[PDB]
Amino acid sequence: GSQRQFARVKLPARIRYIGANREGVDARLLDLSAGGFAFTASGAPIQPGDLYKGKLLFQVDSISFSLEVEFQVRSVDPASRRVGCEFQNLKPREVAALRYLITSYLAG
Amino acid sequence: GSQRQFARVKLPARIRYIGANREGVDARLLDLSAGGFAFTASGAPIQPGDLYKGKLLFQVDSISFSLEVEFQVRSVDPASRRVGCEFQNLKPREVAALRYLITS
Ligand SMILES: Nc1nc2c(ncn2[C@@H]2O[C@@H]3COP(=O)(O)O[C@H]4[C@@H](O)[C@H](n5cnc6c(=O)[nH]c(N)nc65)O[C@@H]4COP(=O)(O)O[C@H]3[C@H]2O)c(=O)[nH]1
Ligand SMILES: Nc1nc2c(ncn2[C@@H]2O[C@@H]3COP(=O)(O)O[C@H]4[C@@H](O)[C@H](n5cnc6c(=O)[nH]c(N)nc65)O[C@@H]4COP(=O)(O)O[C@H]3[C@H]2O)c(=O)[nH]1
Ligand SMILES: Nc1nc2c(ncn2[C@@H]2O[C@@H]3COP(=O)(O)O[C@H]4[C@@H](O)[C@H](n5cnc6c(=O)[nH]c(N)nc65)O[C@@H]4COP(=O)(O)O[C@H]3[C@H]2O)c(=O)[nH]1
Ligand SMILES: Nc1nc2c(ncn2[C@@H]2O[C@@H]3COP(=O)(O)O[C@H]4[C@@H](O)[C@H](n5cnc6c(=O)[nH]c(N)nc65)O[C@@H]4COP(=O)(O)O[C@H]3[C@H]2O)c(=O)[nH]1
Ligand SMILES: Nc1nc2c(ncn2[C@@H]2O[C@@H]3COP(=O)(O)O[C@H]4[C@@H](O)[C@H](n5cnc6c(=O)[nH]c(N)nc65)O[C@@H]4COP(=O)(O)O[C@H]3[C@H]2O)c(=O)[nH]1
Ligand SMILES: Nc1nc2c(ncn2[C@@H]2O[C@@H]3COP(=O)(O)O[C@H]4[C@@H](O)[C@H](n5cnc6c(=O)[nH]c(N)nc65)O[C@@H]4COP(=O)(O)O[C@H]3[C@H]2O)c(=O)[nH]1
Ligand SMILES: [Zn+2]
Ligand SMILES: [Zn+2]
Repeated sequence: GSQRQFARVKLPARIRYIGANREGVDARLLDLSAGGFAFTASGAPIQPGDLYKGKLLFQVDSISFSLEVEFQVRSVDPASRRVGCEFQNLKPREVAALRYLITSYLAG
Repeated sequence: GSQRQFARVKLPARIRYIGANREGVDARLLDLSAGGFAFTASGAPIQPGDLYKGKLLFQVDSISFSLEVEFQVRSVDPASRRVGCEFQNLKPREVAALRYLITS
């Protein structure tokens, strides 16, 4: 039946985008995969289908690595404000960079 | 003639740090390796032996990379103001991140 195509991992990372009310959002990722991510929304209304451009932020030691992304909201949990998102139009460099982060995180 | 321990490449990258004049420096790299980098000095005096804490920045596509690093000036060509620098005590995670980015 339905199958998650990419493993989802809880590696430390942040999402930054401009949402409703032209308010910026800076939130901790609940999980991350080659296909998308999840985070906890912040008060401002958000609904499945909403589309945003933003930056994925990764920091370890004195490395900071950033990824500009387009994502569409695919689920919003009213109780927890959990928002689940799908990347749209990921460039091959981006895809590969994501997989590097995720492969390294898996197995240490 | 010496064999360079790390291979050097010419890619779009910049170095930022606070110089001797206490004013900011923001310069394009001449080249980069996992061991260090070079750039042309334009402002304040700078000499071999100087230590700085800086930020190495790279950006291609939607990808942006940044490494906070201590570096030591190894050489300065007084004529061209070419500065050659060596990274100080990088973590293996950081060297590996450099060797990755370079390999391209
Ligand atoms: N990946 C995923 N998709 C979801 C989920 N909830 C709804 N869907 C999607 O909506 C279809 C119907 O979901 P369902 O009503 O729970 O109806 C499901 C459900 O009754 C059952 N089922 C499928 N996988 C599982 C499972 O892992 N555990 C249990 N207890 N039942 C499952 O088979 C039916 C058909 O499933 P699918 O053909 O895959 O088609 C599913 C799926 O495409 C979810 O939690 N995870
Ligand atoms: N890291 C992360 N990515 C997210 C999240 N929400 C959406 N995405 C990404 O967006 C893809 C499409 O989401 P979908 O349309 O809801 O289409 C989904 C959805 O219908 C279903 N599904 C998968 N996992 C679940 C689940 O846990 N609960 C429910 N109800 N459905 C699920 O399976 C389809 C395909 O799943 P994927 O192949 O993984 O493909 C997902 C995933 O790459 C999230 O919370 N975290
Ligand atoms: N439309 C959509 N919604 C998503 C997606 N991913 C997560 N969600 C929503 O976020 C809820 C929590 O996701 P979870 O923590 O991964 O917690 C999930 C997860 O651990 C598990 N699960 C459900 N489907 C799958 C699957 O297809 N593959 C795997 N590995 N786990 C699944 O079941 C738990 C509860 O799933 P849900 O009741 O459906 O509750 C999910 C769902 O409402 C997605 O891809 N598409
Ligand atoms: N001044 C200097 N430059 C270095 C040194 N090591 C590498 N290079 C530079 O790297 C280029 C390619 O080096 P190579 O692969 O060894 O490729 C070189 C190498 O195979 C060979 N070669 C040139 N000089 C020598 C030498 O003195 N001893 C040996 N065994 N081979 C040499 O000729 C190839 C083309 O030489 P180039 O046109 O000059 O282009 C050289 C040269 O610009 C060095 O130790 N000193
Ligand atoms: N103190 C110090 N100064 C450095 C260093 N690397 C570069 N420089 C200085 O900046 C010039 C190098 O520019 P290049 O593009 O690598 O172009 C270089 C380079 O391609 C080649 N080459 C010369 N020596 C070597 C070597 O020992 N090993 C290798 N692999 N190539 C060399 O010949 C060109 C001219 O080399 P130079 O006449 O020496 O002129 C050099 C030198 O004055 C360093 O590691 N330490
Ligand atoms: N990307 C880049 N990194 C730099 C530069 N200058 C210094 N570094 C980094 O700092 C290390 C020590 O530089 P060095 O003391 O001048 O000690 C140098 C230097 O004495 C010699 N050397 C290598 N290439 C050249 C050259 O082209 N010209 C001259 N005159 N000497 C060179 O080989 C030694 C070791 O060089 P490396 O193994 O590569 O190891 C170098 C390198 O990792 C630069 O201009 N560009
Ligand atoms: Zn299923
Ligand atoms: Zn030669």
